[PDB]
Amino acid sequence: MEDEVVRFAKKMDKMVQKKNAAGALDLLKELKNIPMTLELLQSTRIGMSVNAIRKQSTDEEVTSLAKSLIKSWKKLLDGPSTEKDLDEKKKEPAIT
Repeated sequence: MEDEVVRFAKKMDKMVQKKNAAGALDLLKELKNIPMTLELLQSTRIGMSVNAIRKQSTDEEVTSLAKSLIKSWKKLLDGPSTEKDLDEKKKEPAIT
């Protein structure tokens, strides 16, 4: 359900805007129990929302969870070498 996933992303964005660390954590836990495909991640960049939460989060477990999510994404990509040595794209320090 892409529409449902989009709603979760929208809700996640609201949590980021409200800076609700607890809400974000609960959503992250839910994401851990709900499997996502690489295509879903590519179409829905929920990782960006998680990364945004990481920037506004000083909780180590939240940052660790975000890192785990990205590593999981890389495992799904099955090409961590290019992501790790990603230099074909310009990485911005912050996303406005």
